[PDB]
Amino acid sequence: PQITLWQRPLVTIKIGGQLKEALLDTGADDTVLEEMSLPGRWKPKMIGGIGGFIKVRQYDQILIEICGHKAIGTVLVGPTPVNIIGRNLLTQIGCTLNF
Amino acid sequence: PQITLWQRPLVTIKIGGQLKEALLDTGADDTVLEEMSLPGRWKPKMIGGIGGFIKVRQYDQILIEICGHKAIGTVLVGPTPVNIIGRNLLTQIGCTLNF
Ligand SMILES: CC(C)=CCN([C@H]1CNC[C@@H]1N(CC=C(C)C)S(=O)(=O)c1ccc(C(N)=O)cc1)S(=O)(=O)c1ccc(C(N)=O)cc1
Ligand SMILES: [Cl-]
Ligand SMILES: [Cl-]
Repeated sequence: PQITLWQRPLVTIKIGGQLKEALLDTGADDTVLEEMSLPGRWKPKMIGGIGGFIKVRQYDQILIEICGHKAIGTVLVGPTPVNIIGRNLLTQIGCTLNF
Repeated sequence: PQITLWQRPLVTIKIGGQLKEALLDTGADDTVLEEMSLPGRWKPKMIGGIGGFIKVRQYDQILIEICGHKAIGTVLVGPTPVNIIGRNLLTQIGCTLNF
């Protein structure tokens, strides 16, 4: 699809069998979701914004479907202001910016 | 043009004819610029991201040229390490997300 930016580009994702709403964020290197349990191994990671770093859990090689497109990759879980799909998975579904 | 997401979508912008690097950020509602001395009055504002909130100066009706496309609107000035072009101006240049 083509998605315009007059509103927040929020789309439905499916992860762990659950549907969630997440923001397509080309400003985000990584994908960060609110607290949830995911199967398999994880490790602690720090990621940061303009005024400091936060702790998240890193889960690798996770299946996630974004607006119907499949991705398998790293998902961070932690206290994010909103579920964010960042470039690690935007690249997987073939997303570009166009004008 | 088409902006890939293999790397951060950094492009050249112009403000006052001065050229700067900026990130095209579909996760940002508004545009956030590195500290610079814009003239005139501004309004205090707080914006939040992972980590928390930072104080910025809001300037209205500011012209920014984005790869040759002139947008005019609100910009927020603060200690960011990188200029961020948000939806408020991305919409004006006809920018979309496509996959
Ligand atoms: C990329 C950058 C450095 C800054 C741009 N900002 C976020 C928009 N895209 C990215 C950036 N962030 C997301 C926050 C929101 C969508 C509310 S964030 O917290 O810095 C972040 C940092 C790291 C990652 C990562 N490792 O993947 C993910 C995200 S922001 O926090 O200044 C910002 C906040 C608010 C506004 C607004 N209200 O108008 C506008 C901008
Ligand atoms: Cl990944
Ligand atoms: Cl505006």
